[PDB]
Amino acid sequence: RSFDIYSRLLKERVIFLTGQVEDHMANLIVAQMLFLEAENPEKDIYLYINSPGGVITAGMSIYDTMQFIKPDVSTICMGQAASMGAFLLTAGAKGKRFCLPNSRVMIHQPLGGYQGQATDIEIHAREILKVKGRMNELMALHTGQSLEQIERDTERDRFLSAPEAVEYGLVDSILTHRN
Amino acid sequence: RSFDIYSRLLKERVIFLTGQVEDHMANLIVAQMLFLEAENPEKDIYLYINSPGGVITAGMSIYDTMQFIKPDVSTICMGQAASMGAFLLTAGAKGKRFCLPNSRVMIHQPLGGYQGQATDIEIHAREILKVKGRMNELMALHTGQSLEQIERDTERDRFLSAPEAVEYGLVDSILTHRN
Amino acid sequence: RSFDIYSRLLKERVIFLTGQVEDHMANLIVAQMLFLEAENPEKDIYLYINSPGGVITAGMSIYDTMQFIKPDVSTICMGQAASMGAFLLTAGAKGKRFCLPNSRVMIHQPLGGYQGQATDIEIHAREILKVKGRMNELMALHTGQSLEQIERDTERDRFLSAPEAVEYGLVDSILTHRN
Amino acid sequence: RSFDIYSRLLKERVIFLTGQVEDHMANLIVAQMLFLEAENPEKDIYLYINSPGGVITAGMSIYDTMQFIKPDVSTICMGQAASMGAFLLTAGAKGKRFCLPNSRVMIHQPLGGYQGQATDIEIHAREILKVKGRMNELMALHTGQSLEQIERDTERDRFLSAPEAVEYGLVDSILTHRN
Amino acid sequence: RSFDIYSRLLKERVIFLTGQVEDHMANLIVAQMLFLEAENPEKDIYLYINSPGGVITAGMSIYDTMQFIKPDVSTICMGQAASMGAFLLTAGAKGKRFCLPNSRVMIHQPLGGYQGQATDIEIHAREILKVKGRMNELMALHTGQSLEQIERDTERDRFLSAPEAVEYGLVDSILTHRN
Amino acid sequence: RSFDIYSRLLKERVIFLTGQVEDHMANLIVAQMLFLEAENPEKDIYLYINSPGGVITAGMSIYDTMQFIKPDVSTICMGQAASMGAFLLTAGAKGKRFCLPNSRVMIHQPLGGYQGQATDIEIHAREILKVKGRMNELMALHTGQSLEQIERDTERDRFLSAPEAVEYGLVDSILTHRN
Repeated sequence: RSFDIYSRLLKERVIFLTGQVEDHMANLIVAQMLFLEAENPEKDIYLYINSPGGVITAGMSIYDTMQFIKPDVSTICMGQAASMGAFLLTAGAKGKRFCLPNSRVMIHQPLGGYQGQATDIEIHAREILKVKGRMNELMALHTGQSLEQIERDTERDRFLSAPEAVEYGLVDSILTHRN
Repeated sequence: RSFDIYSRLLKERVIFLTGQVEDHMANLIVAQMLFLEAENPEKDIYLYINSPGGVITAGMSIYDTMQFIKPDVSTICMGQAASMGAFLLTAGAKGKRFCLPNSRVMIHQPLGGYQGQATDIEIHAREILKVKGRMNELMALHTGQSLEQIERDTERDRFLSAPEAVEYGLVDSILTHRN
Repeated sequence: RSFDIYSRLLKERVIFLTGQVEDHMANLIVAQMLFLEAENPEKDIYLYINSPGGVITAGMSIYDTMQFIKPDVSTICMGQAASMGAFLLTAGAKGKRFCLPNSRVMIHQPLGGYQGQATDIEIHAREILKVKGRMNELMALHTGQSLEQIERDTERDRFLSAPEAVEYGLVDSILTHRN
Repeated sequence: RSFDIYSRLLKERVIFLTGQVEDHMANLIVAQMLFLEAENPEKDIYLYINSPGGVITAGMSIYDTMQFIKPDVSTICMGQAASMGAFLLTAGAKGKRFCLPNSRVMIHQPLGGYQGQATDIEIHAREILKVKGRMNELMALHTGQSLEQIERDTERDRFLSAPEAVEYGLVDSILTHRN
Repeated sequence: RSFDIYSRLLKERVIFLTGQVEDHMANLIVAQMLFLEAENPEKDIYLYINSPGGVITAGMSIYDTMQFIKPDVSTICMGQAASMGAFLLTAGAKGKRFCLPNSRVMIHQPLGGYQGQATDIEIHAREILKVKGRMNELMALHTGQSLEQIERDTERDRFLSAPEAVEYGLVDSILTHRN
Repeated sequence: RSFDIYSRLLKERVIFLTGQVEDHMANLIVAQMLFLEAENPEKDIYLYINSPGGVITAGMSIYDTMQFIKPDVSTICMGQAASMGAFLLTAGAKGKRFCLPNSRVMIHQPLGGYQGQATDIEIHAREILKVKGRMNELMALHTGQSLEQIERDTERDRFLSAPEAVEYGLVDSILTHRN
């Protein structure tokens, strides 16, 4: 009886990624993902996305589980998919990634901040550059775009309307009307 | 006079570097150095030091005014001299860098931190790393140790009583009783 | 009687720009300059700089006084001259601007933050791009660089050594040892 | 003497209007004007201005004191003059109002707000509106522009470089070099 | 007389690098630079570049020749500057390098080949790797970019319009109209 | 004298572009172009064109040189001017471009080819397209035709006789008898 709306939508194999991406909320998407694999490792899974990004590693826990699990993971971004939100979005299974008409996307680069000794600082700094780069490769690969474009387009906050994210390979098309 | 105690002591060409180093206290110190040099380009200046360290750039505005002014600068560490404060101490006029018997010096590497994009984390990371290099050099200089000995013994916090101070090159001799 | 040490240095036509730039410290530095010009409109004036930057409107209060008064204004950098700090250091009389041996300079672009309606947001962004524009020109003027190279060089935090400072044409030479 | 640099410059008939505008800082300038008028009501009083604006009644106490006293009050703008600061800068004796080269101006409309019953909200709403009407009238009068061009440009924040400020008739000329 | 047209422009110190870069034409270009330095070692030398590149050692005799002669070699690119062409284009005197409005640059890595025993092949794959490293370094120096950035960017042919060349740091600006 | 007919007609400031456009013939044209401006930058230059086209870059080195030297460059098609011959023709000084009575002009898009890996084929196709656009823009720009109109007209070879050329905006008029 729509006792719990989301639990109910989990029976249509739909999952919601909303807001701040961080460990726990991420973990709750993983746990859903896995649960759906088992309930049926053959049917498609739905990941709706309206988020501004967040802690990356947490963000990556979702990503790897989207690949790891048997079923294809379709993604539909509504409202906004930014930074890490844009990533998991374009990480949907090819041909199954969407954008509602006025949703909007944003890309940019790994953000961070360490504090301590010079020695330690080079350590964590070298690390963020590696991640900055991997994230760029994994993005080059899901978008079909060169490492040059990503690198340039992601050095600074960059926005895309629904048409443009399609035109960029980020999502495959625009769902305008449930026909 | 005893109207203002730090003033009278100044007439003897004696300056105090107390507590943390930061732009303003450093500045007051730099003016006293400029002023005293203009009181007598040839008369040896005395600077006691009881500091736990502080802002590099700020300390470094003291050091450069130190190696710049016509006069010689004798430094007397007391209580303690740490980080930047160890630097300036072992940076006094060769042959006029002391320590009281129970004061203690402590050296180490530079501290720091930055928040922002990977790209900027980098700019700011290369810098402190450079800033680190120059620091080990001057230390290498004014002390006698090789760069290497310095580079190696500064990674971590290192304590030194006045004896070891001397045995290191930081201070030349150990005051005990005046005569 | 060498009461306020800064008064004493002021009688020596010497002026100190320490710390964050803001209307009041700036108002104080500007008043010092006028008074000095009044004392003797022909003699040089010395401006020591060790600032991390600050407010542009307040820094420009200084910039325009420097250029306004008859007395040439020699600038010397100890510790650091960053952002508006560096802009003022280079804003000195050509030929009389210096960098202590281990001071370090830093340049970048205008920073801002506004909150409001799209319409007002545009009046302000537009405005800061002009300020960013007029800024980069003044910088190209004082350093002998092309406007082209200035902007392209200030988009992100750029650090400069004293050697690089002089080489960039940001300061004519490095004050070394008294003479 | 120089034990107080602003008292000294005051003796040369210079008054500094710096920072936020408000009763006490305003009342000090009002007092310095009545003072300067007393030492001689013939020589021009010079009021520098580096303000972001502030309280309207507090600005109006300076405005009125200015027109009242006999000495022509000449205004010079440094850094910036926004809102009430733009208004005071222009209420300066015609022929004697200046902007330094890179000082930027800013006009807009009155800010305010009430809280309580409707009858009171109306009473104060009416009052701020009557205050707005006299302000544009005065601005019109002093800058010599149509009360409509003024009613118009003050609706939203509006920036003026030093030259446009001359074109607009806000100031009379630009001060560049002492000659 | 306009008997030989290039022999004529050579008197205006203009030198053309056209087509395939290979030992003999390269040697002709070097000889003109040496000859120009003999005539007047103070005056600049303009090198017009229109080339798809060519042999590395052939080009390096020009590179070093450029850096060795007293005159600053100013480089102007027309048509295109690819591979060894983009390289010599950027090795021109800092501040004096340009791209006609519609010239285009391409950068990439060394190309080569060997036939032989496994032991000979290893000496050669090692070597082309050392050449690879010096070019990236020399490219890093000359463009101002960082090593890894240059490496990362050259792995595959990269096109760059003149504006992108100016941004990237290969050339200093775009020549459009003689004035 | 008529020892070298081409050199002799160079004195009447005449230049011929005969045959396929390739780097070398292009260079000889650019150099004669620079040479003439150098002899007198005010008098017009006459570039006769009878070519079928050629290497785009080779052509552009010529284009940019035409727009760059001060001398105005009058273009005169004889026989025929297609592809890059068409482009350089309609690229001469507005008002000073012609067409002998029975000249024939042909226009169309870029030709090209590449062999290699999917990745590298992408980069090169991406490039001949950036070029096409730019080439079109420039055609629009010089014939005042709609940008879209040129895109259309240049999808497939389109022959234009002299009148049609004049009309299409490629050349201004037609020369039939030397009056």
